[PDB]
Amino acid sequence: GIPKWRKTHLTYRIVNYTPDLPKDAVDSAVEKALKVWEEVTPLTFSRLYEGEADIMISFAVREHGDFYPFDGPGNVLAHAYAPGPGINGDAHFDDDEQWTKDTTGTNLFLVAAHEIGHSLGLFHSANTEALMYPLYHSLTDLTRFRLSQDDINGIQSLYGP
Ligand SMILES: N#Cc1ccc(-c2ccc(OCCC(=O)NO)cc2)cc1
Ligand SMILES: [Ca+2]
Ligand SMILES: [Ca+2]
Ligand SMILES: [Zn+2]
Ligand SMILES: [Zn+2]
Repeated sequence: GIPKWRKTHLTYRIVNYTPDLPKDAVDSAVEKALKVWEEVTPLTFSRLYEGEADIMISFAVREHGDFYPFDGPGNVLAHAYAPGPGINGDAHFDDDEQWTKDTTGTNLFLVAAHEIGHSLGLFHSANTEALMYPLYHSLTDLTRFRLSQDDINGIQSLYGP
């Protein structure tokens, strides 16, 4: 049990969107990913807009010169930060892509959950069922979407024993 600077309560701000799908696809994705860890660990969060919350989810168009420029439908889908004094819980999404919620391309629901897991304080796992797997695993079977002992131990180290 050792979370972000020992803080149990984290705030998140939506500063990203999707040019292809409705706002429910992006806003609810951030919250579902954010609360997917709430449904697994006793973490407390709040969604606001002030200026900059603990976790800042922003969009990144082709002018993405902070790590990698736009690649289009390329494997590079997004990047996030976590153990930092400023970049604490901050991520970016490739706006120039097909963001879907039904694995029809770039599943932002799955990617966001993976990015939120990162920002919360986790890296990459090894199990194929793990939400933090370092390789694209777009599965049409959304009924099998779950957490596994692999990623579980990771989030457990953050907010658990
Ligand atoms: N169940 C399940 C499950 C579902 C999806 C993934 C999945 C998809 C794309 C990814 O792309 C973003 C690149 C990255 O690693 N960023 O930090 C990484 C992970 C894994 C497991
Ligand atoms: Ca891409
Ligand atoms: Ca931040
Ligand atoms: Zn970036
Ligand atoms: Zn990752």
